[PDB]
Amino acid sequence: ADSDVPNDILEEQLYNSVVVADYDSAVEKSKHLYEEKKSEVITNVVNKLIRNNKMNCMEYAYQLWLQGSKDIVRDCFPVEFRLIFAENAIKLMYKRDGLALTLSNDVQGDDGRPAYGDGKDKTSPRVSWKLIALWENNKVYFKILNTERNQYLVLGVGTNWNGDHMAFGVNSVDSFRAQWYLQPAKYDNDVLFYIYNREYSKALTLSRTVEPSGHRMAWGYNGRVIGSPEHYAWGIKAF
Repeated sequence: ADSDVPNDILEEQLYNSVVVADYDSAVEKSKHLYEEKKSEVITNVVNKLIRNNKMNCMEYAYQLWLQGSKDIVRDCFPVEFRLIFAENAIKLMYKRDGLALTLSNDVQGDDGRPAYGDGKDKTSPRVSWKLIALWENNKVYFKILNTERNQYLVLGVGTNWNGDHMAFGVNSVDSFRAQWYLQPAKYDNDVLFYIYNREYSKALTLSRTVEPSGHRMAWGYNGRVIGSPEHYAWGIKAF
């Protein structure tokens, strides 16, 4: 009888449940709350996780999605979380510039197609991406597939003077350089995500330098990103 527990208390223990990464328990309490009509408990927990930039939010959503609770992700989480986990075509839009992430037309080096924010285009099939979930080591990571080119996003192994790594599309996952993790954030009314490389733990960002073409190169950033989602974070929209 969850009716007999204050709502504030129900929020807290689900939230604690997620933050300590106890996912069977969070999924179990969630299935029960939803059942008894208490969905706002869940929605409040989700908003708290997003505001506090809680990485465990992603594991939470993904577990809900795998464990027969697609209904919960759909109802208590912003539409982004359904696009991620249903693996729908998305666009990745960099909050600071409003630029859409894409791969270059021309294959440069073994490196594959340099990635960058497109100075103009937010509509062509070049800008469509898929995020493909995997569970390992009690965490959730994603491969980021560019759908037109069928190439995966990665951080090159070399650095520039500042320790930043270029981002490219390549044909092959051999390594953690092709896998990423997400941290949710709230800006204005947006749900935004910091997007981190699994090998280097650096955030995917767009350079401040505009190319002669109007494009800005995509890098893994050597420096602090958190606390600045309008500079470092990505919004996710349906393609």
